[PDB]
Amino acid sequence: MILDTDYITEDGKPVIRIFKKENGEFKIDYDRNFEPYIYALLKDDSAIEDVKKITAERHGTTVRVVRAEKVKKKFLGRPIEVWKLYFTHPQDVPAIRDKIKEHPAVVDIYEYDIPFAKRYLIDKGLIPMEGDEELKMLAFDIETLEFAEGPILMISYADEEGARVITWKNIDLPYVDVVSTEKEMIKRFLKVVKEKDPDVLITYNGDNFAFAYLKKRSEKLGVKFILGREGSEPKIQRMGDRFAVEVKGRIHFDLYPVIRRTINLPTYTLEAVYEAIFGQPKEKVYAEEIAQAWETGEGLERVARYSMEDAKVTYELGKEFFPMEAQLSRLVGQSLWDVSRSSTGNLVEWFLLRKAYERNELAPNKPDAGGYVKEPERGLWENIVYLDFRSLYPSIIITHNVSPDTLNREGCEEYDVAPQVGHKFCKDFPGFIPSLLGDLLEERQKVKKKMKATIDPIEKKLLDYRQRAIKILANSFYGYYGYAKARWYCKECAESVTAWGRQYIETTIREIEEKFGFKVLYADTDGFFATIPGADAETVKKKAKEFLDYINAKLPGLLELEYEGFYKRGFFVTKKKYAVIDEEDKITTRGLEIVRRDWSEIAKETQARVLEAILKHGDVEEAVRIVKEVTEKLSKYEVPPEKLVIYEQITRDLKDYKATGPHVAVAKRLAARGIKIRPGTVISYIVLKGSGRIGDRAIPFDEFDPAKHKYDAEYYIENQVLPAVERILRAFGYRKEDLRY
DNA sequence: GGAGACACGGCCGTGTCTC
Ligand code: NA
Repeated sequence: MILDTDYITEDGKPVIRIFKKENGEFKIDYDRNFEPYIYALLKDDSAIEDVKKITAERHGTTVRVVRAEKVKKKFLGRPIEVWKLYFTHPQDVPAIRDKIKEHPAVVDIYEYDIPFAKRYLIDKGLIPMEGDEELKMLAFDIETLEFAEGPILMISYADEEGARVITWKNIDLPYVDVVSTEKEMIKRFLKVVKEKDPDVLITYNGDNFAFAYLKKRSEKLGVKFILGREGSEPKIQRMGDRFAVEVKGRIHFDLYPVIRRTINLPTYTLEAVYEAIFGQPKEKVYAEEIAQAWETGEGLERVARYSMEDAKVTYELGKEFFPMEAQLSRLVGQSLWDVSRSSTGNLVEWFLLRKAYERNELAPNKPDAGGYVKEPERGLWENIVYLDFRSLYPSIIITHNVSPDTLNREGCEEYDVAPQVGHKFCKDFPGFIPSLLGDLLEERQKVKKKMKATIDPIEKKLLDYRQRAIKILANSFYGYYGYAKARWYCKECAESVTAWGRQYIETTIREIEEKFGFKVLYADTDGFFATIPGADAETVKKKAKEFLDYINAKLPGLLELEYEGFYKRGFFVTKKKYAVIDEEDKITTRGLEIVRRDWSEIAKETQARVLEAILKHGDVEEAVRIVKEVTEKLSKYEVPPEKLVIYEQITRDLKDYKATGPHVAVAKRLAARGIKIRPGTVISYIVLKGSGRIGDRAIPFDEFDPAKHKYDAEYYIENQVLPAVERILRAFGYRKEDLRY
């Protein structure tokens, strides 16, 4: 199968490289006659020759329009006549782009920002990750003692053969390979990768830590960090605001971005994520404990176990998600490296671009939400279930032909009109998106049929994934319509789908209350929470599953709902803000928790203690008491200043800042005194009492003296503690005035 | 090419997630 595409430059000409795994072997095929191009709409076709004369400079090399060919395409369901302009190198596009548009005869340009290797996949009809090839995979993690200043203590890895650890101190455990030095540890890990020859290297946050650290130690220790199959090092790319790492010939599959896009929980640690997916706790050994262990030589077995489990948990996490991302890559028609790192929004973009090319539909340029909100029931509810609405929206798009090319169409015999908002949509022909959405579902059902028929357990799990991948993709179109940088953006399309949704949501809530006796506690654009007052947990589950079968029978065709989970209890504050606890006593908040370094520990600690009293123990009055004592204690100067420190990172040169927050005020005073302030530096400040802007009163905690300085009790009460609990407790009829001392 | 989900200090710009 096709694993990735890139290009290389030979004699100024782009050469496409197609990385493949066919018949068990890894091979790189090449293509030398694929040409970059853009499109251009001209006011006057006579001017194409002068447009062909437009030049530009690229590293002092002359860039020009090599060829021009007139082409008839369709733009948003209407014929359009543009000029396809060819070039020599893909790097010519951004050098000459704007001069072609700046030309007075050229109205605009189209398909001018499509990466060359992706353009290739689309145009040649190539689908990555397709077919029957078992890919070999290896997980790995590191343990480290300025970035990459200290040495790497351990490198763990895991696969089918098991999970081992490489360290440079003698640890008597069977899975621990003991090596002489850190350099030889890294070198030993390089051998194992080249020897196992995996197709996929799995990591957790390897884009922003593992690889980069490994680079800088190998940079310092004089090792050439070769993981690429052709002999290259890992390339650290830049994805706008963040970094990312490719390994040529292999697929670096970082689990972190995938997981955040897939599931929803407050803290995205390796243990939390593993606990949410596999329902088993994992011990976390902290960085203060590791240094202590490595320094003395006391507890290196526990540190070595933690590193081994890190590798093993990552591999089995890798085994769960990769097949799904594999399938999404086949549907979208882009590499797993890209699809694994994209937003749901951009997954729909690349799907639509590929389909646009197949139907000869010219792509619109980039520019470069909202929904149902029932006010929830108040207080703490026993035995809650969540049912998902998202499945409604694709069928709504399909049935009502909702598309930008069908919006307010001129001169049709049939129209479906949206409720409330009143937008119209043509019915004489099927829209671009709706017909594509229709086929995604028709394919999903055809997959489900063949799924049940086939009994090969491995292919029964493979076809299960394919169907699941179509669901994630189909469920993304609704959101994509209102996506900010969306090519096929249409606010009317979204409002309309929302409007038509209300009916089915209303009807669903109506049925579940009357025919089944539930009370809906919270309902939003995505789903709703519900219970049966006075009922046992098992009844609720049983009755909920009975409702699912009923409602999906009544809602025509592919109109569906899903049963997501049961929760022992919860409360509900406002839109997208609630908290729940499952039968395993695992708390799950949305839009409430504040577990971040820019909030003080006292605020974090008190909130967590409040969520515990309410959810695990069911004592709201104890939660109120907790906050009362804390606010009393803050004002009496009994809370340790260590719990009051705010950590905040400066992210570029101090001169760049257009607006000064507290941490930028603290940093600028340090810089005025010569003290090192670089991007990445972390200001840890505390707020002293008195007058002035918070920034004027804030000092560094290093410069803090408990005896001399007096922190700002009012600030930590009113701006930190109370804001973190007020909202939660407001859903129980408690106001700020009830919480202060 | 290159997310999003959503806060608060100060007069929307900026930061946090992971490691
Ligand atoms: Na122009």
